[PDB]
Amino acid sequence: SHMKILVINGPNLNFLGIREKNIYGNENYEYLVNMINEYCKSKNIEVECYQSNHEGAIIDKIQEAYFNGTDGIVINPGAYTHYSYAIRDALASVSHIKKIEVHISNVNEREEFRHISVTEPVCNGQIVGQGLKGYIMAIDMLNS
Amino acid sequence: SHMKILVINGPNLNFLGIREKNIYGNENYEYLVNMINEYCKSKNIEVECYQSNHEGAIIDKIQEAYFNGTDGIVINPGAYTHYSYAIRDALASVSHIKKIEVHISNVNEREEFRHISVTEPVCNGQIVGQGLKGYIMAIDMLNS
Amino acid sequence: SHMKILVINGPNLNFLGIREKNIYGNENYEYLVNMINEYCKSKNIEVECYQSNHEGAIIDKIQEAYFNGTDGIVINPGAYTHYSYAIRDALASVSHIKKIEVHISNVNEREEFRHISVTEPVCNGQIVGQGLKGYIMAIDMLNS
Repeated sequence: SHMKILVINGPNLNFLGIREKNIYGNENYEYLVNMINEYCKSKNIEVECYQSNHEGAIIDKIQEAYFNGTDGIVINPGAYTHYSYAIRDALASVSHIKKIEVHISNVNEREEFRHISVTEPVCNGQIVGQGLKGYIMAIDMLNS
Repeated sequence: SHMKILVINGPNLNFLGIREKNIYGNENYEYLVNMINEYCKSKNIEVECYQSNHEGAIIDKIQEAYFNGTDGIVINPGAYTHYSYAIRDALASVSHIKKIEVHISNVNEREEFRHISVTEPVCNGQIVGQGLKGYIMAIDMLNS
Repeated sequence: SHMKILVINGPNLNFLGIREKNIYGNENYEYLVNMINEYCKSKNIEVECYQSNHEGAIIDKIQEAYFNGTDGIVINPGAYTHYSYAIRDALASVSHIKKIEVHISNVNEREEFRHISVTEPVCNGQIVGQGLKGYIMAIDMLNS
């Protein structure tokens, strides 16, 4: 491992592929985790993929990254993107971990509330509406 | 059981009756659960009543309804009605489960923030300010 | 004990001192807990200091204060100050426990979202931008 990355997916993203196929595509959460894992293996990057529906469990996981040698975070906060100032403050508290925000869907084409990101101002980049390949694009930003 | 229903109550609604009697009435959470249970028994409806203060535990419970043959959901999200886009997205993710939103109090007579429901647009009906009998009215909408 | 107090700190405040030193100062969460503990001991006040990143765990802890003889609550909700109507409703549900809101930083000098407190209207006083000594000032309001 030249680099250690944590990928966080927020609430509901464990239901990728099996539900709302017209918004987030046909490929499921297991596909996404395995695609990430295999890409990172090919680049000699150590990766952990983590998902939770709990705001507090996401914060706890971000705090643990401060103590375990994490270099970078890829995060899709899901619906928490649009209101969780607590997750924003958790990201700000790990100022020397690089962070990339990812959204699968084109959020600017959906409900007005999805246009707001309270997390983006404390991150180091954002990828929107590129589908599951947005996670690979984020890893490459971290690895560059 | 011709039909299986899940009733979800959100944060603070376990303190019904013992607190804020002038807003939500004199009858407690135990009364509400037993009233639901007994009504459903009389109509040959299988019902589970669930309460949590945790946003993430409510989402987890909604996800479990996708796999256990639930037909309908009655939900009072409590204060999460006014801001939890994560609970809205959980309800949207179970598109073939019918959903009815319930509020005990007349929310339109209270603080301005209580006028907003982020969950109502993904439900199949809403009952407001009818007191505890609003839950029975919701079950009858599901059973019709 | 002439009086029993619960001090609640919300998300991220366990990272006091080690992170964001220019915003919240150089002294850490362990320092704050011990300073509180020792002050209360000197005044014959029984105190418990509690922290969690979980909104639902904070609500659960507030509910438990209704049954264990708590007289007063000092609360710094952290980022939840700016949006958690569920924590506001938990505080309102314990109407005979006195409550003081504390913020370490001068929130009126920071991002616009930090100017909003959804919890302050159901409390009995607020202390802003006095640093860690704001917690001692809150205990003295409760003890007066």
